[PDB]
Amino acid sequence: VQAVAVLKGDAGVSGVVKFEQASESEPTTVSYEIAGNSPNAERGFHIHEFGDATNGCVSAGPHFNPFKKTHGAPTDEVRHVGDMGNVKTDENGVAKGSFKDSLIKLIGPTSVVGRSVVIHAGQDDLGKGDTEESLKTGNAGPRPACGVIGLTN
Amino acid sequence: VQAVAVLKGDAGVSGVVKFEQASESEPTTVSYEIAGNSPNAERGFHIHEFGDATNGCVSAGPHFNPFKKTHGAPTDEVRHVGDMGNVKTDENGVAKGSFKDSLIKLIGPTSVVGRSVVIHAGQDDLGKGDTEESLKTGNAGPRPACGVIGLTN
Ligand SMILES: [Cu+]
Ligand SMILES: [Cu+]
Ligand SMILES: [Zn+2]
Ligand SMILES: [Zn+2]
Repeated sequence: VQAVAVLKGDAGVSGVVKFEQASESEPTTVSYEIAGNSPNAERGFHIHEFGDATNGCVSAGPHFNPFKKTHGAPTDEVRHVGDMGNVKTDENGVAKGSFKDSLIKLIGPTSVVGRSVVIHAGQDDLGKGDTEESLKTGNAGPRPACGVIGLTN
Repeated sequence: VQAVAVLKGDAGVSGVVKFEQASESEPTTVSYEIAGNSPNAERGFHIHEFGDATNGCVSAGPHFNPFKKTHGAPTDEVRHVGDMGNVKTDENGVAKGSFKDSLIKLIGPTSVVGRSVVIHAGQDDLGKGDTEESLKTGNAGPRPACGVIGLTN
């Protein structure tokens, strides 16, 4: 199965995020290319609950968290399913890369198809900040761009 | 279950299409409000296969047709699952309305979540034109606006 989200906004940030998962048990490969970010920075990157774009990136809702855990890093045992950590931007403000994740799925009851990908204007503290907020959003800040995850071939 | 698609394009057409289905067996209620169309006209309205917006509305692909039937009207027994017929625009070029459909579903193997809604620049001939094209696209023409169907609450 393949899916794709086109990130759009009014802040100069835009990009494309691709997802690929063969079977439900296999890890999903996430590949992204995002431009217009601050250069040489780390930016919060997550899958939010709703694929609702009626109110910009606001209507995307909170981080996808069907298991009701706290916010963490992708490598943490305790994390939201949608937690993809920070992407690093280069000297030209481009974030490009890929990774495999075992919690994010395109198949099954926790499928992210129809939900949203959100790139933030700030750095995700990975739930390590000493604030209640750190455990909810990672203090990643505003949402300059987002897109609904759709099916593709 | 509720889903929504925000129709965007570069042609001045934009809108919102909402979907609601309680259980898989129940009809899905489709409500729409689309502006910027030609006034007092009929415009093709369908669910296309892919929720891929990487190449405008082009990457949405063909009409969603898992059962491999020919193009028809929503009331035809032989139609594509994604065939929603024509929407009528008023004197101000606004198409607003709602209907219930039993082939379009948000639940199950034929779910349209993650696919696209496309509003056309032309009238759908409902598969009644005497052309091979009539049986594939209804000769509805260009795709001024489209959106990926995402989950909402
Ligand atoms: Cu986020
Ligand atoms: Cu169409
Ligand atoms: Zn989180
Ligand atoms: Zn059709």
